[PDB]
Amino acid sequence: QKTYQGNYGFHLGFLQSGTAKSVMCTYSPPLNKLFCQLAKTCPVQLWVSATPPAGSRVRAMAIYKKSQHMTEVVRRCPHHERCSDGDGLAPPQHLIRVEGNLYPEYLEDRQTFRHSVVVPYEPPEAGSEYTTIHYKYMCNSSCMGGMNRRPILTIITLEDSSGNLLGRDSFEVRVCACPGRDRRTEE
Ligand SMILES: [Zn+2]
Repeated sequence: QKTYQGNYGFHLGFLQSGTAKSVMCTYSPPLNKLFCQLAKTCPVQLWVSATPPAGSRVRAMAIYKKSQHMTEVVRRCPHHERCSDGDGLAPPQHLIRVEGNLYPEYLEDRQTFRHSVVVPYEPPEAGSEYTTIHYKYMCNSSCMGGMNRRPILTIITLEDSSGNLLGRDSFEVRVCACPGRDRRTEE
């Protein structure tokens, strides 16, 4: 999917990680793909060249990468939906959760029924040029009844207070047992 830096030069950044066998989450620049273990926090950096207007929001939504599956709402498999691992904020069917943020909004589009999680957009801390949001994936890419080995992307959208698009970026994601090994193979 096309990126849209927009008027605020919005784009994503990822901490440099290796491919050690025990790594828990690692990003591949050449594949623009995140490899992470089930439910493991993934810090994602939000970079801007200019400060978005007050009240802006940041939405994270998952979609299937392949054209033939793109219309299907990405959700957790029946097993995980029922495993009772909710934090009391995220609906049990949501694949993507946010952690370390007091204001997450778990939404479901009235028309597409697609799930997404929004947090307020906040400027970078003191002595920092980016803002970090921590995401976690509650299902494995291999989950039958769920993603069922189908690769997905995590569309991150900067929107204004009215929900208008300000910027957009994305990255592919693979939730697996050994991110380090899988990253190496796919590369
Ligand atoms: Zn699952």
